[PDB]
Amino acid sequence: NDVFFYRNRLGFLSGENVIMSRSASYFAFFPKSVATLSDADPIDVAVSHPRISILKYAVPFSEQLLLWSDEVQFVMTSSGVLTSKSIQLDVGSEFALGDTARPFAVGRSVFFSAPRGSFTSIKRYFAVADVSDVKDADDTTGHVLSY
Amino acid sequence: VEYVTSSNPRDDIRVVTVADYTFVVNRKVVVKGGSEKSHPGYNRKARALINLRGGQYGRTLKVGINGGVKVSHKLPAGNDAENDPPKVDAQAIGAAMRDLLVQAYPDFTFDLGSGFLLITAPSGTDINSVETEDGYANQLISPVLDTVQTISKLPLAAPNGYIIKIQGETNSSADEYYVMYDSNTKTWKETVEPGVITGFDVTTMPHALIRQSDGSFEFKTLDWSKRGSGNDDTNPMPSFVDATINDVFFYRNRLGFLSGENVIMSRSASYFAFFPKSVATLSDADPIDVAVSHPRISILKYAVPFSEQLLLWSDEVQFVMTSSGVLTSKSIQLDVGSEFALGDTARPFAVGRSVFFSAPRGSFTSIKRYFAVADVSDVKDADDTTGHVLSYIPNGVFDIQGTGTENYICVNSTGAYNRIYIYKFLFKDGVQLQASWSHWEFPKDDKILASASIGSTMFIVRQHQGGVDIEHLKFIKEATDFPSEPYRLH
Amino acid sequence: INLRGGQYGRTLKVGINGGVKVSHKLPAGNDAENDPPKVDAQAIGAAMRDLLVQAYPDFTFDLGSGFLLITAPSGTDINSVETEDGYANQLISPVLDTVQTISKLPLAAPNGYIIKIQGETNSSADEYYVMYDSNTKTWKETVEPGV
Repeated sequence: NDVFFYRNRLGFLSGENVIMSRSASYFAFFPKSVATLSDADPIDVAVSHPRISILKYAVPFSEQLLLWSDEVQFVMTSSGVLTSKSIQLDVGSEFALGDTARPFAVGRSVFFSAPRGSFTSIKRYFAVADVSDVKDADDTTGHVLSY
Repeated sequence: VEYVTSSNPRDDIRVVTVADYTFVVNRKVVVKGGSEKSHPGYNRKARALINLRGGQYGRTLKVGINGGVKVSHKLPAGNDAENDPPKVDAQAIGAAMRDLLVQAYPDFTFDLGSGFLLITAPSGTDINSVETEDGYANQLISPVLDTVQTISKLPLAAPNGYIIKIQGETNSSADEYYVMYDSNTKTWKETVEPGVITGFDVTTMPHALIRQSDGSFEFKTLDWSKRGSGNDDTNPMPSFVDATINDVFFYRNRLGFLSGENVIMSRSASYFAFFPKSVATLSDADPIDVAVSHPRISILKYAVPFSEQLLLWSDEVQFVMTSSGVLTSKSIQLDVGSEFALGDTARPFAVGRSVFFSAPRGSFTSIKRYFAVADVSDVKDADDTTGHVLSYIPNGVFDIQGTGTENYICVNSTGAYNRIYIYKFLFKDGVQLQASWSHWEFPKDDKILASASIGSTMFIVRQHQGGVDIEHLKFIKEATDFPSEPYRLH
Repeated sequence: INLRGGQYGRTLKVGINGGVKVSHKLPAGNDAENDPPKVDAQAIGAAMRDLLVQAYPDFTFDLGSGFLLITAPSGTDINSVETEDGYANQLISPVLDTVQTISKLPLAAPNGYIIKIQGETNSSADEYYVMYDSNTKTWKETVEPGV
């Protein structure tokens, strides 16, 4: 579904799995040897939620990486050096969106669409100031609800 | 269909869809163990082995069984030059010992192998001890029955299918494991102690529902793993053996179950294995099992992910789960977060950054909202939404639905089967701007069985006197349902 | 079949697939002009080849520099080889496709031979495959055939 770049590693998206290649080298998805385990090996994990989701877009924002689905939004992080044993994915928000237009980024905000009954709405994705690690969404077409 | 037979299908059956399966759980059946054993027909007190390794000159050897009489055999000197060297070979020594031992004990059975001598016990008799004598420091003839101290003491060869136990060094800290021998490749491999139960009773464990290509459905069971390790005390059975399961969740690439006051997770990257690979060496991909208790007494019932955390809820206490580094079986922590009370008849619903749950009272129910305070770090509060209206919703709530594009919540109940209560809200910059309570109404003698929403549509199932009907309800604007209408008829 | 060393007053026996077993007896040390030349490994290998030729007329035998090679005819699979020696398996030892540890590797082999190393029981490791080079007399990791 998509291609992205992160931590000097190429990656793909498919189903509910995140796949990353080896370090430095970009066109290799197989470990060098089985006898000895190294710290530069391909990574493969899985994520699932009861609402059922399929990953469709990858967006970098605010010194982090975000993976978006049609009902849930995930956050990727790690504890120390990023290896196959220390990668974490978790849930951050539960908004709704559509899958026909790529999100656009300007300044410190992200704009995305959200279809409705017979019209469309445009929302803005920002970060609350006083508080840390709190993402919020706001609606810009509040007054003009049928345009 | 026998796993799904009950009397109250509303508080017994649960449905969860994780991975690529649809799980069905009936929280009334009690799990039971299997009825299959380990290696069939392998007596541990019937055979013995004596190693053969080299020889010397002018030595004497003696062998005794069960503290009985001892035979004797003397090696020659080196005075001769053409007969002494051939007599020191191990095979000749073994043959001579067999010939001597045959007469002494006329009840056993002796056989010669490729560097070993085999002794067979007759019928109902158990070999308990063997004593041997040699001139050197036990480096010519040494007996072994079922146990060795280290790996280096293993015999050179043995008949196929032999089993030996390794105790290990005294100073070091380790475990006990069992090893079997192969004849074709002449190697050793880890196995399981004989006389141990391995498996679960499949027909008392969560089933699954799958869809084929033609559109039909099927109901089947699941294939769990089996034991591949030592004995009971080293590798005990999991906790959920004589209890009931309540919920199924997913976290950190590991499947999880809930039962009693215990949390159980499987191995990494494997969703159907609850047993470690080996006892000889530890690893960081082994199943986890812990326990939690509070003086107020509680039973875990629901698991809810929220705000990059996982929360476990009971009827009086709420817990928070975290870890210090890489999540292992020795680095998991559980703590106490809140003290609010709640009921156990409707699953909590999550919209935006809030969670809605019910809480019964004297004669009427109440609805609360679970959010997070902004300025403060990691504090959770609960606010009551039905504050001004306190005598509105009757008792018997059994469903909570909603939608995140129209900002409303639907609540059913058992007091009235022809009403739907609706709550409307709107948030902006962290301050609420609207809160209204009202309800709809249908004809008198009717029952509303279900009402769920997908997008901007509501599906309704109604049971009137004639039968059962299914209907739609849209939210269009400047439009008509059918093409040829003057306007939207109500 | 490995060839290494020799002694006095020892007997050797070899069998294939649980068939008949040949025998050969080493001389004693009473003489002092013919005994030493009859303990060399190469002479033992030649004698064993000569004895084995008559026993099994279908198989093919060849003598190498420190090893003896057995070739199966057409559609026949070698499944077991048994040997006998006076000492603790330090004169003649058979190997087919598997060795417990690295130190059990044969001294030499024909070019292109592949051997599988299982590993120690107590240790935690993985299974890998190794190949042999005649020109440099070394060993290198490779890939299992038929994949």
